[PDB]
Amino acid sequence: MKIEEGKLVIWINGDKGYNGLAEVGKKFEKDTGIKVTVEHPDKLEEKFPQVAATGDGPDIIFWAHDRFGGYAQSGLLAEITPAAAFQDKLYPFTWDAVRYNGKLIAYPIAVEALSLIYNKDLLPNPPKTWEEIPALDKELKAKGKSALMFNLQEPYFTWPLIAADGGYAFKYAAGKYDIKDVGVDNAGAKAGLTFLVDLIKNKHMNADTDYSIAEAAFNKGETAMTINGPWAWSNIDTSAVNYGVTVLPTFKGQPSKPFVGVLSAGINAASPNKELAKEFLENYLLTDEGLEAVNKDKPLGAVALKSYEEELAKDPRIAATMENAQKGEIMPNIPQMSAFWYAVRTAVINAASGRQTVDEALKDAQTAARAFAAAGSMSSKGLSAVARTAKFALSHPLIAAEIGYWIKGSTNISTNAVRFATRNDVLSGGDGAESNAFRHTLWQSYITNRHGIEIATSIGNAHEENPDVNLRNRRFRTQLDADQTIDLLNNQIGRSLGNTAPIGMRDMALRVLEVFYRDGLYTAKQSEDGSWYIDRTKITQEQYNSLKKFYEIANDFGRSKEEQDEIMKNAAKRDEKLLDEYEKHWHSIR
Repeated sequence: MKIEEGKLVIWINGDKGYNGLAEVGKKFEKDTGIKVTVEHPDKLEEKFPQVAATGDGPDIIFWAHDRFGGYAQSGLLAEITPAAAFQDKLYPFTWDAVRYNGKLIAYPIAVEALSLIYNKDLLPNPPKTWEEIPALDKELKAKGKSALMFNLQEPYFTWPLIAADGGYAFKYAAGKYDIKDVGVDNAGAKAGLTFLVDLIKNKHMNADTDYSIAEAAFNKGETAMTINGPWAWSNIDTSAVNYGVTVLPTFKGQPSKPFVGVLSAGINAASPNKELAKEFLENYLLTDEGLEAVNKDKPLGAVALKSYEEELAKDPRIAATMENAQKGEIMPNIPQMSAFWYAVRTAVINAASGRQTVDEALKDAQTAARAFAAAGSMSSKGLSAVARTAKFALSHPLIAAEIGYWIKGSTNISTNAVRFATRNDVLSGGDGAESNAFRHTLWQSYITNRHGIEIATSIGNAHEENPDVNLRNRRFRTQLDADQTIDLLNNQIGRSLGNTAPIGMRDMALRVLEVFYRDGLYTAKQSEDGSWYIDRTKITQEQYNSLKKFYEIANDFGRSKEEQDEIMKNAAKRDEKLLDEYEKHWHSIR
């Protein structure tokens, strides 16, 4: 029998006290006669999905709730229908962690959350608000002791501050998660990350702090506060640093919202012992006696059962973990969280380091997070042009600042190329024309010349919706289809021209003009029947001499001396008019 009827097989991980479970299973055999065998295979997170689909799994699983959402999406978990009396015996917020499609899919067993850990360096009135942390810093800075230190590289530790004023991963309602509503780049999230970066700017915290660096500083007494979970209590314990666990600080009067991970017990949909499994979990495991047996083998932290939680809350550390969990955000059980972790991790690092602004980092994060949420893949294939451009900014923040977008009067690479191509309207205007060809070729040429071929092909292909279009075809039904291949081909000739020793925009603009005159650049043309064909088009010698003369009198911005001197003197007027106004306050010679 793929799953033997008349006995229960339980799969739990090896770090959660698998021997206490079997003792509860012993009492089950004593009173019922149904054998309970507890096994702890490795790769249990990945073993069950394969065996369940073919129907060869275990009867019961113990694992975190975040993975169970994908299981039910594969139809591998049976619906849990508890009675009202038993359902009220467990904390209501724990049931919301095991709900998919509005239907209960598992039993909550335990709860885990991030919490604040302090030292006698500040034991008294530990900070209750995030806003007073910078003030206490100096106080200890004097004693030459840091104030707060927690890991900043991983978003799991930085999310509680970001989410407080309004921030989430995916919206939750009626037991369902909406993959199209993400909480990055909202007003509260921007405020939360801005406070984090402002602490770094004011040198209350260093952005390169690791998990190990934060752990070492607190264990050695060098920092008064750290943010971490119950897994690190053992290493701190050993260290005589006198540590207590309390509430996470409040931001803007609203509590921090750490991600909450609830240990859950599910039932295989292929198990013929569903009713026997429910009796074991409801009447034996999720009791004060049964949970104590598991608690003794491994501490199990805070517990969903209110009766045992109130007993376990006598330890202030466990009570604080439950309190932060109740104030926190249940980590979504949908598999689309893979998008959230990738986008948020890079955005937070870029903003904290200063390589990217908070608003731009979160905007690119939300753009990328929603994109990967669809297509269910961390792969970029088939994504939109906007998504890949945002992904490019997260991966290469500083370079994306230099490769800007068209802004009137800006001196970035993207706008300077437009100034070269649109000089005196010499080049033909419009999509699929001479001006567009010169822009793309010069734009790719300079990026290649200063950053490399692979950085240029990434940004060039990102701006195109389908960068893998067969370039052999030259006939297109729509001009938009034609212009896509025109840009792809003209990007290639630009990268070849740019793989040289570094030069300026002006001298690189001369190269594109030379090739445009003698070799030509791709341009769209409409034949009869409405179809569009593309071929390399040479430029008239006038156009060539007109632009070359102006290019030879210009800087690397695309402007002549007169055009630059107008702006420089205009800015001098603005700069010096303010100076004269300031000279009113302190009476000067002028």
